[PDB]
Amino acid sequence: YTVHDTDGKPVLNNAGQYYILPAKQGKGGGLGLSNDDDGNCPLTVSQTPIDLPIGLPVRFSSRARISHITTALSLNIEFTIAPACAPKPARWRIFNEQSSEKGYTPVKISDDFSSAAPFQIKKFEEDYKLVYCSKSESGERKCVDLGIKIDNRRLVLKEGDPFKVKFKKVDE
Amino acid sequence: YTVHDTDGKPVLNNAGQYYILPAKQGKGGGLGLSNDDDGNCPLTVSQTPIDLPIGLPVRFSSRARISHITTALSLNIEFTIAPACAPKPARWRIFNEQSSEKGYTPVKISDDFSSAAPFQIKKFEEDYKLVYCSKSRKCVDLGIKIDDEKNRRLVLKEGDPFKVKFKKVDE
Repeated sequence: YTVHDTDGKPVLNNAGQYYILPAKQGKGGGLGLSNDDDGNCPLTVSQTPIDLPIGLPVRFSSRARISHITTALSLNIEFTIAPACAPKPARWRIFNEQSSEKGYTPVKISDDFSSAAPFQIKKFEEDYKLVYCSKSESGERKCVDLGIKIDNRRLVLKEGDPFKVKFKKVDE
Repeated sequence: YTVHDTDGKPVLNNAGQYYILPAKQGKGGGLGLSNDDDGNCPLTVSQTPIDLPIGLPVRFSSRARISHITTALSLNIEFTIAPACAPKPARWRIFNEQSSEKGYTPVKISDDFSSAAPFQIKKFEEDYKLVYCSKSRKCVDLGIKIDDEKNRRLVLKEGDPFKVKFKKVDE
């Protein structure tokens, strides 16, 4: 499946800017950055509060020799607008020393740069979900749904409970 | 010995692209870049903490312009894809400092010129290792040191070479 934005247009590969918005009416807005145990810089991918429903734009990047993204691609995801304190690129990652169990680890931004592209977009009813695919210390490949932890509500690995998302195009 | 990739085919000299992968799985992914005291840009050659059989693509280049990489060749190694902030070329070279507390001598990327090609690939068990040969020349195994921190940095580590294999990037 080609991933479509809220205007029905294919989502670009390695170009343009998109908000990741909740697909369902809930207690927060689009994904942004907050400071969750990060020190001097907000590095944690989090829902914005409902009074500021727009977070930060992202760019989706795949090795795939195509101009648009499908639900088949391995992706990296980076915020295209980020605080000046933050690493470049502001690339999404999880911090877990190849743990066999990966759930409720928050998605953070990091410098770490490779062609390993652990995120994928999957269909979820009328809209989409995000998943994170990797192997553990045990060798097993798992793709785990990304969901919301309520505790700015954090984007975390959450196998039973995907955060339903849609994609709003900012710019090309 | 000619160096062979994961398919069994000789590694190309001066052409083609490879991932440098751990021969052992479960201990992180292929070699790419991380920020180890590098400021705003990941400059330090490190295993990706994502356990996937993928790294950042590397090109092997030697002044001797034969078709294949052997264990006798003096080599430059550079990442062919790097972050926007990285030096171009993203050429691998040994950093001239050990961190005061963390210690070890990491491989970093730099656009610095060298008269000498410092790397070699040598056989190691059933697969291979990377060694760094520094002209004042003496060759030292490159191994992985995990910091606190959990960056899996490629560093000088004579006893303890990081066993690697080479996956061709067309696939």
